[PDB]
Amino acid sequence: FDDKILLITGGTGSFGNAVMKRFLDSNIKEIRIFSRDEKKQDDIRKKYNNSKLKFYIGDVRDSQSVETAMRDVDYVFHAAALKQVPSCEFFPVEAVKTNIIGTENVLQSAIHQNVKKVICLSTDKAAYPINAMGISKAMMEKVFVAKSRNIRSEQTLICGTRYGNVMPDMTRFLMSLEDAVELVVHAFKHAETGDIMVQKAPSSTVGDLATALLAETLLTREEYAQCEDMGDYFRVPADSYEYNSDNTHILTVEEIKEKLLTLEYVRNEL
Amino acid sequence: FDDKILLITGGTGSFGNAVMKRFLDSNIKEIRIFSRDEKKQDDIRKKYNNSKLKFYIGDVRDSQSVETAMRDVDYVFHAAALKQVPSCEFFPVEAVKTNIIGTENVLQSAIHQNVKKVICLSTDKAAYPINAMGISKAMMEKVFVAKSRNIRSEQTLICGTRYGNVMPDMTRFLMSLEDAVELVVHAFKHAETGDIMVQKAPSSTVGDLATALLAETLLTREEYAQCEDMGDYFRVPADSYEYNSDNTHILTVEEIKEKLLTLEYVRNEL
Amino acid sequence: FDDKILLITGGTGSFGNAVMKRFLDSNIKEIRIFSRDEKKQDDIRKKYNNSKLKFYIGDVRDSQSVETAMRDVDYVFHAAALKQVPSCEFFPVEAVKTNIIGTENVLQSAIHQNVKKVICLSTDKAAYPINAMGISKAMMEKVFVAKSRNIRSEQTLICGTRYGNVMPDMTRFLMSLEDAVELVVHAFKHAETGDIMVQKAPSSTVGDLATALLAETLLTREEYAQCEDMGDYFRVPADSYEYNSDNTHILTVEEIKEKLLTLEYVRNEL
Amino acid sequence: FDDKILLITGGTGSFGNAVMKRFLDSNIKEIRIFSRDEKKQDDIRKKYNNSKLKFYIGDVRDSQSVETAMRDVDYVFHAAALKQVPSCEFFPVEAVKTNIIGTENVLQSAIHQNVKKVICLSTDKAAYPINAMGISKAMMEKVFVAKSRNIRSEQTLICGTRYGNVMPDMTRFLMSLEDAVELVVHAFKHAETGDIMVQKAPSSTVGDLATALLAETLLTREEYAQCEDMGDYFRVPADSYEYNSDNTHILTVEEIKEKLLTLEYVRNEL
Amino acid sequence: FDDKILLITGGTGSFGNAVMKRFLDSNIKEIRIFSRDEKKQDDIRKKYNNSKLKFYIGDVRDSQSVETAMRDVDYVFHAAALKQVPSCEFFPVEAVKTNIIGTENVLQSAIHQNVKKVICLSTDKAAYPINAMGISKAMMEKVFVAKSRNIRSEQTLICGTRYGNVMPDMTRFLMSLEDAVELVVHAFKHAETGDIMVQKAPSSTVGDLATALLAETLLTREEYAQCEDMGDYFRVPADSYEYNSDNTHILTVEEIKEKLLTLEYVRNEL
Amino acid sequence: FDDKILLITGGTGSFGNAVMKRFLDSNIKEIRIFSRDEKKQDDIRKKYNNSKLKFYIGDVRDSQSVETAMRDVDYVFHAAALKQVPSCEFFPVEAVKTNIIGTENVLQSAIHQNVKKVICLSTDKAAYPINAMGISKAMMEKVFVAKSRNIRSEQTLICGTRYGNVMPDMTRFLMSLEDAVELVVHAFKHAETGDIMVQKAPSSTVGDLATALLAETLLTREEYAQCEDMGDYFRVPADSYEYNSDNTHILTVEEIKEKLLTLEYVRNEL
Ligand SMILES: NC(=O)c1ccc[n+]([C@@H]2O[C@H](COP(=O)([O-])OP(=O)(O)OC[C@H]3O[C@@H](n4cnc5c(N)ncnc54)[C@H](OP(=O)(O)O)[C@@H]3O)[C@@H](O)[C@H]2O)c1
Ligand SMILES: NC(=O)c1ccc[n+]([C@@H]2O[C@H](COP(=O)([O-])OP(=O)(O)OC[C@H]3O[C@@H](n4cnc5c(N)ncnc54)[C@H](OP(=O)(O)O)[C@@H]3O)[C@@H](O)[C@H]2O)c1
Ligand SMILES: NC(=O)c1ccc[n+]([C@@H]2O[C@H](COP(=O)([O-])OP(=O)(O)OC[C@H]3O[C@@H](n4cnc5c(N)ncnc54)[C@H](OP(=O)(O)O)[C@@H]3O)[C@@H](O)[C@H]2O)c1
Ligand SMILES: NC(=O)c1ccc[n+]([C@@H]2O[C@H](COP(=O)([O-])OP(=O)(O)OC[C@H]3O[C@@H](n4cnc5c(N)ncnc54)[C@H](OP(=O)(O)O)[C@@H]3O)[C@@H](O)[C@H]2O)c1
Ligand SMILES: NC(=O)c1ccc[n+]([C@@H]2O[C@H](COP(=O)([O-])OP(=O)(O)OC[C@H]3O[C@@H](n4cnc5c(N)ncnc54)[C@H](OP(=O)(O)O)[C@@H]3O)[C@@H](O)[C@H]2O)c1
Ligand SMILES: NC(=O)c1ccc[n+]([C@@H]2O[C@H](COP(=O)([O-])OP(=O)(O)OC[C@H]3O[C@@H](n4cnc5c(N)ncnc54)[C@H](OP(=O)(O)O)[C@@H]3O)[C@@H](O)[C@H]2O)c1
Repeated sequence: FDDKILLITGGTGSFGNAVMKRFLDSNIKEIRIFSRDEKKQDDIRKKYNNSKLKFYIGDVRDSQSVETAMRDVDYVFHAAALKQVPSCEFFPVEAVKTNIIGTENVLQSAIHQNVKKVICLSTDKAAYPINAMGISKAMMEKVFVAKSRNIRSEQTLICGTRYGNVMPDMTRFLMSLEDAVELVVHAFKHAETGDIMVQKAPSSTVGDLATALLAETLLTREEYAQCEDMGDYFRVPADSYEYNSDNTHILTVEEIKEKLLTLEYVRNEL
Repeated sequence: FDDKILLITGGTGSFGNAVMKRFLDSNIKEIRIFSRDEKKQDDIRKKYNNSKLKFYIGDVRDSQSVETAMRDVDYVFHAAALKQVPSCEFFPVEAVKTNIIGTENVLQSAIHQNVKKVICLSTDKAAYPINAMGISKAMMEKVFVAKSRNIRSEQTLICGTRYGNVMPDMTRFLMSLEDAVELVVHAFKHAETGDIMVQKAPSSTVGDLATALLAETLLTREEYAQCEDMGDYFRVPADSYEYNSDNTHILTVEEIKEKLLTLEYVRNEL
Repeated sequence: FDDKILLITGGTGSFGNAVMKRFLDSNIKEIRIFSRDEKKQDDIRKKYNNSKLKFYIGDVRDSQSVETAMRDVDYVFHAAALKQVPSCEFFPVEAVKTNIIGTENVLQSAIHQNVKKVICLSTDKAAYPINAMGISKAMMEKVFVAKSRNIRSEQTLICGTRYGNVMPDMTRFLMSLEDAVELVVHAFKHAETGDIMVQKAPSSTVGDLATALLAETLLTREEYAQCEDMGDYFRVPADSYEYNSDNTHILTVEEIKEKLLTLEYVRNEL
Repeated sequence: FDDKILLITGGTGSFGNAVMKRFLDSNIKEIRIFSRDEKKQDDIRKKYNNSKLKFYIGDVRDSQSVETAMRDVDYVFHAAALKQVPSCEFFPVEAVKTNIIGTENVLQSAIHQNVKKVICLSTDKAAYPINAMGISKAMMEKVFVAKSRNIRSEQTLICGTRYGNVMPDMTRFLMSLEDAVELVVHAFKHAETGDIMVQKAPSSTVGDLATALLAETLLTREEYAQCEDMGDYFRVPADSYEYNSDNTHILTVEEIKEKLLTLEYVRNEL
Repeated sequence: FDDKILLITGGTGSFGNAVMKRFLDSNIKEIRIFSRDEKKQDDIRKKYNNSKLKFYIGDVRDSQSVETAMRDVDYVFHAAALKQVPSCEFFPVEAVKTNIIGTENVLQSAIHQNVKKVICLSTDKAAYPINAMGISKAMMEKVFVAKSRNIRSEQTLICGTRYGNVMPDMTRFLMSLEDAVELVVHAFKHAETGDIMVQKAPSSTVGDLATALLAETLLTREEYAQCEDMGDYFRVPADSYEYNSDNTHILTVEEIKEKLLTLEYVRNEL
Repeated sequence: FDDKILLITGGTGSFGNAVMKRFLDSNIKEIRIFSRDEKKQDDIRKKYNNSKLKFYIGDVRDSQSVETAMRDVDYVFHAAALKQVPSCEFFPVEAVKTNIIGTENVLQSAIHQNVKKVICLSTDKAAYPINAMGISKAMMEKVFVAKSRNIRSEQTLICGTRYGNVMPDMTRFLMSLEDAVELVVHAFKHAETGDIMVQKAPSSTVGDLATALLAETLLTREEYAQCEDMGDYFRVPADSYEYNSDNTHILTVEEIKEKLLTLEYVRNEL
């Protein structure tokens, strides 16, 4: 990060911001926020009042606007997506345009600009997808994986990261926004080209959650078979029973309540 | 089919040909075979020696070549795909270009030409896909489904059909090529706009198959929940445990051998 | 508005929302909100809880996504723009892509769908522009004006509306958001094809404004020459000293304070 | 100009030719004339009978034809435009395609080919534009200015030049074609990346002109504020009362007549 | 021609003008001149001073600019081409873009606008072509011919016209500009969809020509075989020894001199 | 061929395969087969069972799929075409898309990837073409020839090869598939940039052929004039009576029968 330039596509999102407040008071050269929305960008600019933040208008659908932003960049965190389920169900083609083709553009541009590392953000919904958001995401995973095979890593390294949700008796994964940034920083440092990184996470029942108030699949069977264990993460390396919310360290109110406390968002009656 | 024109995209395939030998000696006006390959087209033309067969060079990636072929058509059987697994795994983007965007083009063109019915051919691999072929297919299903919502049916009716394979102890579905045409003819007649039709099929263990020589999922849990039963077919209608090869009428050698006999292909030592 | 369908491109904006809360409890058939951002769209959907609101994902840069949304629409309020000054100064091409070409797409699509009336929202900055936002806006005005000449009005009527800002001794125009909707409703009813409508508005000095706390050009000289007076609006009809903030009814604290009161936004210490 | 290659887009114009007869008997390597019209190109080729002149068919709307011409070029004088007022008023989009997007293509191609300097020819009409020609030109100025910020100058230097007209009591600027080439040669040598250069020019009243037979704005107020004085030129450098024809050295018949004499065009009754 | 609208693409050319001075003092509704060059268009506009002449900026490479011009047109004379030999030899792709794809655009647009008749101007060089101009022209002939098969004539009729040159012992065809317009008017009236019309023309030796100062192939062998004779024209109708300058009525000085006289161009020492 | 990579576009064809069985048991690094059809590719893969064979899905119409395949390639044999006559006659535009534009893409991509040599396969039908296949081929020849002028050879060398047919009294050329590979290997080694190579070949009468069972033009007059003789080949170098089947070594049954024998295809009653 000594004089290094980071580009975050979809930089104005929940995640882009979390990577920001993290990376900012650091000694990285420049953090390029790249997205469509001048309003969110304007809100970010004013508050942080920090010169390392560069704002780029553009969208991942358009190769020429990606290139401009991509010039002389070292690391890309590709977070730009259509990520809501109904919006993708009614407009699957838009899901395609952004999630899949948007990713081809980011990758081609990255390679052309001799970017060192690209990390594509993905979702547990891509593991056995049933909805268009998840499906398009699965397809984005295959896309970056195929690209990684063809590209020498010392030129450009290309990897991805699935996560479940951040921030009645059935179960769901528990990740904070702080936890999400971690997975990516982890991928940055340790991923080899083609890898999908997934964070090991506690997974509360949705019923026991609502009490602390005063099944999600992260790896397909086949992915768990092929994978590699890194401690708090599995690593699915590119080729050439299952990891889900019902079978990690499941928690009860006693623990559900504690993790909540740390969300600087939830602890708000001040 | 009185003076009706049928267009088959990917008309030169295993299926296109099966629909052909079926529909030909009929009284349909014209059967438009639309595909990329002049060689296969040439082989078809010579043999059948039948005036109702019209050959169109074009590909589904290209809207202008679709339109030409689409002019004054009544029914489309959309069979054009990249359907092999490794080829889609190494070239997912091509899978996207053909399977998903190819389908947007066919649909837009169909609608513009006031086509009456479009049937998109799909695959059991689209149900909980893990591979890019299947994934892109799943995405194609969402695409035609989304399009069907926005389009009045009396303008253009849009439906699809999944099938397993045609022609060690684990199980797999058994459909002939004759069985495959049936499913489509069925969809033609009875599908409402947005439907996915799936044929009920016997499903032998792969081990007991190889003996007659002298798990596949067709519906996701959620799809089986929502579906409607038509006898030899389920119907999944558009919104706004599972049906698989391990739990249909499973067969043993006695029955496996008999079905084989009818394949005009297998019974060949003449 | 009896069974009439309205489409608002950039429907998620300050203005789109103002037109919404206005048109909603009415008897219009359907109000299509068309924009890029699923998050804003999601926030709107939840709150209003109103069936006439239809949400369309798409962007004006893309003709195919415009068409989908444009199907069977009667009236379009074209509000989609890159409207901040610095963002347009650093990324003029994006300004071009959205403000000018976005507008060609909306117009072509409108015409093709036999839309009855399209209203393009514009800005005082388009009158003698010096910045890229204003310049691109000026260009958008010429674009819709040129299109209006070529199109019979009984097919599709095409007009636009400039306004100054809504919501030290130099002067600036004073329009509320309520005032802005008015101008558009006015254009809807009374504009002929090609017209630019501009609202007559009081124009306080920025110095006397900040006191009530307890030059903008709307028409170029040449435009004032050619224009037509409608009472609270000027009408600039298509061809084949100046109207500015220093010379309307200028106001002092006594009046500045009163208009403020009505902004349901400013009167907030509750 | 020792073995240097110059490309003139719109090379067949009034200006392209003036730069030609100037640069020709020099020792520059090659002067590439790039334009759409084979007829004008053919007329030029025949007459000059000079090997340094290379003729390229292409147009600035098309990136692939720009690249071909752009290969191994050192300096570009970008003169290709739709420059007549009514033609731009009726066909603003064409104005956009050529003047603005044509310029993005030329710039991108220039950069890719590691061109040393690009000079975009502009017009006084871009200063407070009211017409589409002027507006599109203003937009072209912002476009090249934005591009210059993002590009290191030692890679590719990007600048522009406004001029009034060349060759009843109100006033207008007086530049010859010889004067116009000068401004560009000046920009070539002295412009820094992002600069707009404007020539200081005498400005006769149109009434006193017609007698020698035997208001134009070059800088907006704001541009005059920010500018830098170079003697016979102002320099407007890129960010991060007015200069007009009514207030330069205005001339009377005595001087109007003399300047005329030098136009090798006007002195023609031979 | 009662209230009929004619569009001439490449309307600013030698031919466009000849069709103009012909059709003008008539009672046709509107003659749309469509081309790239505002300068030629401006020169035409001023001189003829005639309201039936409408000037359209656009180029045939661009479908959207064709459509605008094509709206409500009855007859198209497609004369837009890259027609010089060396320019096509060095830039064959441009030849392709204009001559072949330009023609696909004109045809598609014509059909969409329910144009009654389109006439594509072609050249003797398309008969056994050896150069890129001729080759691209040959290809344009096949293109319009293929399109004519697929299109019902009562919708849109599509035909073409080859001619040799207008205005040492080897031979060449002799057509005036007046003769060229004739061939087209002839095609307009009598061509069936798919026809190539060729004018029968006297063909002087180039040696005997230069004396009156005080081999070209129009039909390939195969084309002469298939053709139909109409008096002063052959008609080559669409499928599903040779006609050349060495064997028409060849002329000697006595006749060469006389035909010359009529060229209002040659008889100029006044 | 020491660690050299060969790409064959249209690699699945009659020719692609002939170049394969030739080059395979060699010591070349990698032979990239690039084409549209996964089925043919799959058939090739299985049989040869040889690691040097790499299979790429893509088509020449699409630049992005060409680039992927083109990365780090040393030699390209461009064999991808629409080569049947009727298919090109009915769909000339497809002929254009593949044969001409497909070739521009392959060339641009080749150059960008710093490919050493590209050989475009052509046909005797391009010499005085009368059909769209031949015409489009002629145009492809001009296209690669034009490109070769603009490109330094030490960067990328670009050449082509015409051949007649491989494998009543009128005559036709006789080349085997083995003969066809030869011509290309010859071009590989000896062609200079811009050359068209043509093989000297015996040319039997079609009547005397059918007896051994127990006019084609390769160079236009003008091409024979300009050409250079290399023994068993003519070489047509780029600029800045005829060679045909009726006048090579014509053969009678005695020789016709013998050449046949060697076709490992014809000698099949085993
Ligand atoms: N619950 C979760 O947070 C969660 C769970 C699993 C996976 N993920 C994955 O993590 C990634 C980012 O998540 P998030 O929490 O940051 O979502 P988010 O807050 O909605 O951020 C997405 C950002 O993408 C931008 N964007 C959308 N389309 C774009 C385009 N075409 N070009 C450029 N930018 C575009 C949007 O900015 P503009 O509107 O300004 O363009 C938005 O700020 C997603 O890909 C998602 O699949 C998230
Ligand atoms: N085992 C099975 O047969 C099976 C099982 C499940 C589902 N399905 C589904 O049924 C459909 C058709 O199956 P099939 O047995 O006919 O496969 P197939 O025999 O490979 O037929 C596919 C045809 O599509 C054509 N095609 C490919 N890309 C095209 C493009 N871009 N434009 C136009 N045509 C194109 C090909 O013809 P050209 O090469 O001539 O263009 C080919 O003949 C597929 O979508 C598949 O997913 C099949
Ligand atoms: N101060 C003012 O309010 C003011 C003054 C003068 C003139 N105007 C004019 O009035 C118009 C609208 O003003 P506003 O107050 O509503 O601004 P706004 O609140 O920023 O609304 C603009 C909307 O456009 C949408 N949008 C942007 N790019 C788009 C694209 N490519 N496709 C589809 N939608 C897109 C955005 O939604 P998504 O991000 O969801 O796509 C945004 O909600 C503007 O054109 C402006 O020039 C406004
Ligand atoms: N009165 C003046 O002369 C004056 C005053 C102020 C500013 N300027 C500026 O100076 C510049 C050039 O002026 P000028 O006097 O040379 O005008 P001009 O004589 O009309 O020259 C413009 C040239 O541009 C070429 N062109 C147009 N569109 C093109 C395209 N898409 N691709 C490639 N070439 C194209 C035309 O050549 P083809 O038709 O052969 O393509 C034409 O020869 C203009 O940008 C103008 O704004 C001129
Ligand atoms: N000697 C002859 O005259 C002769 C002989 C045989 C055949 N022909 C055929 O007759 C046709 C016309 O001949 P002509 O004598 O009129 O040639 P011309 O005088 O050069 O006319 C061609 C016109 O086409 C226009 N043009 C070129 N590219 C264009 C584009 N992309 N979009 C729109 N317009 C375009 C040009 O106008 P702008 O520059 O204003 O766009 C030009 O005025 C040609 O197709 C030619 O093959 C002519
Ligand atoms: N009789 C002859 O053999 C003969 C005579 C004279 C000249 N030639 C020339 O030699 C060349 C090759 O001849 P051939 O005998 O190999 O013909 P072929 O056997 O038909 O081979 C052509 C190959 O091109 C591929 N192809 C077609 N369109 C493509 C596209 N858009 N992208 C990528 N690949 C594409 C096809 O593969 P997919 O279907 O898998 O894409 C096909 O295997 C041709 O250009 C032809 O003009 C041949």
